[PDB]
Amino acid sequence: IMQKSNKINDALNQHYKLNVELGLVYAHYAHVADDEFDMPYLGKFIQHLSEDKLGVHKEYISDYFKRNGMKLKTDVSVAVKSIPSDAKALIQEVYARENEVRDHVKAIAKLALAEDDYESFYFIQWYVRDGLKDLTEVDDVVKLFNSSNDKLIIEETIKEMVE
Amino acid sequence: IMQKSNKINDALNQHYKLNVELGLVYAHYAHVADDEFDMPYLGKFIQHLSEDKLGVHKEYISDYFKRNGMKLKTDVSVAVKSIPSDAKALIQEVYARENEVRDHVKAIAKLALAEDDYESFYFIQWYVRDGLKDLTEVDDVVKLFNSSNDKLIIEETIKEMVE
Amino acid sequence: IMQKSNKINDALNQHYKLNVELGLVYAHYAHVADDEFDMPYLGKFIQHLSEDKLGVHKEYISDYFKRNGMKLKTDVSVAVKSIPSDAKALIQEVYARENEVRDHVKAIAKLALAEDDYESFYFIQWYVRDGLKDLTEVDDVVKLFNSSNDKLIIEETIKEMVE
Amino acid sequence: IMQKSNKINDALNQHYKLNVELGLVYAHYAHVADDEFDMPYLGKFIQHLSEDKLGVHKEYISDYFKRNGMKLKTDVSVAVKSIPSDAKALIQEVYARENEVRDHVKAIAKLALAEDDYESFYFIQWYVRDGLKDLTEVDDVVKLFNSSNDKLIIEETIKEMVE
Amino acid sequence: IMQKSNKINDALNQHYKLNVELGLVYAHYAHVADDEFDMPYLGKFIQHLSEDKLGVHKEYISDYFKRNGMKLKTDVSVAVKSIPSDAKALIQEVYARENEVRDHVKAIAKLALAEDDYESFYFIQWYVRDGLKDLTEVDDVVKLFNSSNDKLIIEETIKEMVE
Amino acid sequence: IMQKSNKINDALNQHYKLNVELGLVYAHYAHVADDEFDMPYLGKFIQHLSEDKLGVHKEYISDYFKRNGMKLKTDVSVAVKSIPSDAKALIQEVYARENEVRDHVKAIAKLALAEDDYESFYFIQWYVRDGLKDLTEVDDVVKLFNSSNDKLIIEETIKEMVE
Ligand SMILES: [Cl-]
Ligand SMILES: [Cl-]
Ligand SMILES: [Cl-]
Ligand SMILES: [Cl-]
Ligand SMILES: [Cl-]
Ligand SMILES: [Cl-]
Ligand SMILES: [Cl-]
Ligand SMILES: [Cl-]
Ligand SMILES: [Cl-]
Ligand SMILES: [Cl-]
Ligand SMILES: [Cl-]
Ligand SMILES: [Cl-]
Ligand SMILES: [Cl-]
Ligand SMILES: [Cl-]
Ligand SMILES: [Cl-]
Ligand SMILES: [Cl-]
Ligand SMILES: [Cl-]
Ligand SMILES: [Cl-]
Ligand SMILES: [Fe+3]
Ligand SMILES: [Fe+3]
Ligand SMILES: [Fe+3]
Ligand SMILES: [Fe+3]
Ligand SMILES: [Fe+3]
Ligand SMILES: [Fe+3]
Ligand SMILES: [Fe+3]
Ligand SMILES: [Fe+3]
Ligand SMILES: [Fe+3]
Ligand SMILES: [Fe+3]
Ligand SMILES: [Fe+3]
Ligand SMILES: [Fe+3]
Ligand SMILES: [Fe+3]
Ligand SMILES: [Fe+3]
Ligand SMILES: [Fe+3]
Ligand SMILES: [Fe+3]
Ligand SMILES: [Fe+3]
Ligand SMILES: [Fe+3]
Ligand SMILES: [Fe+3]
Ligand SMILES: [Fe+3]
Ligand SMILES: [Fe+3]
Ligand SMILES: [Fe+3]
Ligand SMILES: [Fe+3]
Ligand SMILES: [Fe+3]
Ligand SMILES: [Fe+3]
Ligand SMILES: [Fe+3]
Ligand SMILES: [Fe+3]
Ligand SMILES: [Fe+3]
Ligand SMILES: [Fe+3]
Ligand SMILES: [Fe+3]
Ligand SMILES: [Fe+3]
Ligand SMILES: [Fe+3]
Ligand SMILES: [Fe+3]
Ligand SMILES: [Fe+3]
Ligand SMILES: [Fe+3]
Ligand SMILES: [Fe+3]
Ligand SMILES: [Mg+2]
Ligand SMILES: [Mg+2]
Ligand SMILES: [Mg+2]
Ligand SMILES: [Mg+2]
Ligand SMILES: [Mg+2]
Ligand SMILES: [Mg+2]
Repeated sequence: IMQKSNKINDALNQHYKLNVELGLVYAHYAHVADDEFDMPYLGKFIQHLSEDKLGVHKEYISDYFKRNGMKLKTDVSVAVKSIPSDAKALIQEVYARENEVRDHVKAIAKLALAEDDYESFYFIQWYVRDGLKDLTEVDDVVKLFNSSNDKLIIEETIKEMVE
Repeated sequence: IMQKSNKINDALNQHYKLNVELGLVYAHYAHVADDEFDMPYLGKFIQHLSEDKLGVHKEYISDYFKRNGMKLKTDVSVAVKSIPSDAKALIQEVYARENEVRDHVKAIAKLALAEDDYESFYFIQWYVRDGLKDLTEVDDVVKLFNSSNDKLIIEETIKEMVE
Repeated sequence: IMQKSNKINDALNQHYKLNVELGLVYAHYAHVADDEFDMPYLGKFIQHLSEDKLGVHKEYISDYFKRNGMKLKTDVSVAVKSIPSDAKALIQEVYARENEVRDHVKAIAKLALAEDDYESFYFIQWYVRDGLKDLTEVDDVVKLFNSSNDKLIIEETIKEMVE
Repeated sequence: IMQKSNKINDALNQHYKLNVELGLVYAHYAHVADDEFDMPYLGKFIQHLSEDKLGVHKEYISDYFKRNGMKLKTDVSVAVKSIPSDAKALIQEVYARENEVRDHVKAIAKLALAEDDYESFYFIQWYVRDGLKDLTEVDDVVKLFNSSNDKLIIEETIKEMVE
Repeated sequence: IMQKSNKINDALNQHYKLNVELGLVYAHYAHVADDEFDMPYLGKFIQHLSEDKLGVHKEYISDYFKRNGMKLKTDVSVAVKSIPSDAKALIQEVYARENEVRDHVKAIAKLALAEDDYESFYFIQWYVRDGLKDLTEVDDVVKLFNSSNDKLIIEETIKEMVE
Repeated sequence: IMQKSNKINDALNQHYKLNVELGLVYAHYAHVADDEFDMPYLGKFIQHLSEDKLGVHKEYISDYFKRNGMKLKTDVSVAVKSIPSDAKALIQEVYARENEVRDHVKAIAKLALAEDDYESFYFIQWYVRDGLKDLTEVDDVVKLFNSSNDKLIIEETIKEMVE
C-alpha cells in the first residue's frame, strides 16, 4: 500500500535534471550579461535565478523522494555552445525556457491526478505557482528592453528588482 | 600587454567543471547518506560541501575571468551510476575526490608560476588552502567510522561539526 | 505553448463582474442597515464585505490576467431597485448571494481541471475557501436574529465580529 | 423644517454614480497601463485614483445622506469598450474626465447656494478642492510624457509620486 | 444548491473515528514505552502524536462540518488487547498505522474530486501532507532502532526530536 | 511489600475509561452547542471541559500507574445516539454527568482508605476537589438559562467565563 508511482518518479527525476541544467546555463548567462554585455545588474538577476534552479527547485524533489521512497537519479549533461547576440536576446531566451518549465510542471500535475497520487499533486503545487512567478519576474526584465534604448536606464531599473 | 594565458584559462575552466560535477555528485551522496544509510547529519555535512563546490568554488573562477579577459566555458557531464555500499565507504570516496582536488590545484599554482602569471598565482592562493581545509574537514568525518561502531554516536558527533 | 484558456478567461471575467456588482449592492445594503434599520454595526459588517468584493476579490483576477495573457473585460450593470423589508431579511439576502458565489467558484475549479489548467486551479484555490469563509461570517450574523429579538443586543454582538 | 432638497439629492446621487463608474474605468485603465503599455507605476498611480473614486468619494455622499434624510440610489452602468492607443493618451483621457468632475462639482456648489442649503454647500467644499487636487496630480503625470521620450525615465519619475 | 455530499460526510466521520481511536491507542503505547520498555522520550514522542490525532486531526473535521452542514457522528470503539513485544516493534506498529492513514486520506481526496466537492478537496489538502509528515516523523524514530543497539543512545537522540 | 491494590487499580482504570468517554461525548456536545443551538461560547465552554476530561484527568492516572506498578487498560466504547433537544437541556445533561463523577471519585477515596493505600488516597485528592470545581463551573452555566430568556445575553455572559 502507498507504493510510489514510477511514472511520477521518472517525471520528477526529469524535472530535477531540468533545474540543474537550466541553473548551469543561467550561471553562464549571468557571467555573459555582466562581462560581455556590460550589464552587471542583469547578471545578478540571472544569477539569482541560477541559484534558485540549482537550490530549492532541485532540493525539494530530493527531499520529497526521501519521504516517499522514490529514487533519485543524477544524470546531467549540458554544454553552452553559443550565446545570444545581445542582452535583449539573452533575457528572451531565458523567458522561452521558463515558459517551457510551466509546461513540464503542468504535465506533472496532470499525471499526478491520473495516478491518483495526491501527495505528488500537492508537492507540485509549489512548482505550479513558481512557474508563473519566475516567468513573470523574467518578463518584467525582457520588457525594459522594449521601453528604453539605454542600457544604463535599464540597469538602474533592474537594480530595484534584484534588491 | 597583460594578455591572459590560454593555458591558465583552460586549467581554470577545467577546475570550474570539476567543482560543478563534484557538487552534483555530493548532492546525490548527501541524499543517499540520509535516505539509504540513515545518517541525516552526515547528509548535511555532504550537502554543505556540495553547496560549497557549486557556490564560491565555481563563482570565484567566473568572477576572476570577468576581470582578466579569460573566457568561461560551460561543458558539464556527470552521472552517478553506482553508490558506495555504506556510509564509511561513502565518506571515503568523498575523501579520495578531495585529495585529487589538492593535486589539480597544485598543478594550477605550478603553471601560474611557469606562465609568470602572478595574478593567477594569487587567485589560486585561496584554492590551495581550501584544498587542505575541505580535505581535513572530510577526514574528521571518515574517522568517526573507525572510532565508533554505532551509527547514532557518529551522527551525534557530526552534528557538532555542521553546526 | 501555455496558451491561455478562453473558457477560463470568460469565467473569471464573469466572476470579476460578479464581485464588482455584489460589492456595489453591499455598499447600498450597508447604508440601509445603518440609516433605515438603525443597525450601524450590521452596516459596518456589510461595508467590510463590500470593500472585500470590490477589493482583493476583483484585484486578484486583474493581477492574474496580467501574468498569463488573459484579457480583462469591464462590463458592469447593477441597480438596487428594492430593499429587503428589515435587517434579518437584509442579511439573509446577503447569505443567499454568498451561497451562489460558492457555486460559481465551484464551476471554475471544475472547468480548470477539465481544461488541464493547473495554474488556474491553483488560483481559484483562494476563492474556494473564501467562499466558505465569507459565507460562514455572514451566517454568524443571520443567526443573531434568531437568538435575540433585541436589535441592540444583536448590535452589541456584531461589534465584536467587525472589530 | 430642514427638509432635504430633492435637487441636491439628485445631483449627489448623480455624483455618486459618476465616482463609482469612473473608479471602475480607472481600475481597468490601471490594468492596461501595466499589462499592455508596460508601465506598472503608471498603473499604481491610476489604481490609487480608482480606489479614491470608489472609496471616500462615494462614501462621503453615502454618509452625508444618512445624516440629512437624503435617499441613496445605486444605478450603475459602465462598459470599457475601447482603450486609448498608448500610455500618453491613457493619462490624457483620465485628465479629461477629472476636468469634467470639476465642472460637475461646480454645478453642485452653485445649486446648493441657489437652494439655500448651506450644509450641502459645506459638504461639497471637500469636493471643490479635491477636484483641483486630483486634476493637478493627473496633470503632473500627463506631462512627463512631453518631457521624456523614454518610458523607463517616466516610470522612475512616477515612482516618487505614488510613494 | 451547494448541498453537502453524503459520501464525503461519511468518509470524514470515518476519518474522525480513525483519529480518535488511533489517539487512544497511542496514549496507551506512550505509557507502555515509558513504563515497560524504559524509554520515556519514546513515550513523549508517541504522546505528542496521540494529542495530535485527538486534537487538530479531529477538530478540523468537527469545525469543517459546522461550516458546510455535514453531520458529526461520534461512534468510538477501541480496545488495546495486546502490546508489541518491545520498543522497536512498538514504533513499527505506529508506522504501519500512519501508513494506512495516508491511504485513507488518499481515498478522500479521490472521492472529493469525484464528487466535484472542491471545498472538501481543499480541506483534505492539510491531511494529505500531514499524512507524509507524521509518517516521516515516525520513520525517523523506527530507524534509530536499526542504527544503535543501545536504548540510551536511541533515547538521547529522540530527545532532540520531541523538543 | 508495597504491592499495588488490584481493587484500586480496577477503579482507576474505570475512572480513566469514564474520563475518556465523557470527553468524547463533550466534544460532540461542544459541536452541537455551536452548530445546532447557535451558541459558540457555550460550545467553547464544553470543549474546554472535553479537553480537560481527555487531558489531565486521564494522564494523571496514566502517570500514577507508571510510578506504582498498576496496569493501564484501554477499553473504550461510547456512541452519541441522541442529543438533548436544546441548549439548556444540553448543559443540564453535562451537569448530571459531572455530579456522577463526584460519586465515582468518592467511592475511590473510600476504597483507598479501606485498602490502607494512602498514596492512592492522596492521588485522588486532586479528583475530589475537581469534582466540585468542574461541577460548580457547569452549574454557573446551567443557571444563565434560568436567569435570561435571551440566547445572546447568555452567550455574552459565558464569554467572560471561558476567557
Ligand atoms: Cl557538446
Ligand atoms: Cl516562449
Ligand atoms: Cl497524464
Ligand atoms: Cl552514462
Ligand atoms: Cl586518496
Ligand atoms: Cl607547469
Ligand atoms: Cl433598471
Ligand atoms: Cl441560499
Ligand atoms: Cl467543467
Ligand atoms: Cl455595451
Ligand atoms: Cl479636458
Ligand atoms: Cl443652480
Ligand atoms: Cl474486546
Ligand atoms: Cl506499512
Ligand atoms: Cl472515489
Ligand atoms: Cl451503538
Ligand atoms: Cl444530577
Ligand atoms: Cl470501599
Ligand atoms: Fe566573459
Ligand atoms: Fe563588476
Ligand atoms: Fe526570487
Ligand atoms: Fe537585437
Ligand atoms: Fe523559482
Ligand atoms: Fe532610485
Ligand atoms: Fe533514496
Ligand atoms: Fe529528515
Ligand atoms: Fe565549510
Ligand atoms: Fe564496509
Ligand atoms: Fe571549500
Ligand atoms: Fe552535546
Ligand atoms: Fe437612507
Ligand atoms: Fe452613525
Ligand atoms: Fe473579513
Ligand atoms: Fe421579518
Ligand atoms: Fe472574501
Ligand atoms: Fe463587551
Ligand atoms: Fe492585459
Ligand atoms: Fe508587475
Ligand atoms: Fe492621493
Ligand atoms: Fe501617441
Ligand atoms: Fe480624490
Ligand atoms: Fe531616486
Ligand atoms: Fe505500565
Ligand atoms: Fe518518568
Ligand atoms: Fe508534531
Ligand atoms: Fe525485537
Ligand atoms: Fe498530524
Ligand atoms: Fe546533546
Ligand atoms: Fe452540526
Ligand atoms: Fe464560529
Ligand atoms: Fe477549567
Ligand atoms: Fe426546553
Ligand atoms: Fe477538571
Ligand atoms: Fe463586557
Ligand atoms: Mg479517476
Ligand atoms: Mg622564470
Ligand atoms: Mg483528463
Ligand atoms: Mg438668495
Ligand atoms: Mg468530472
Ligand atoms: Mg482500618
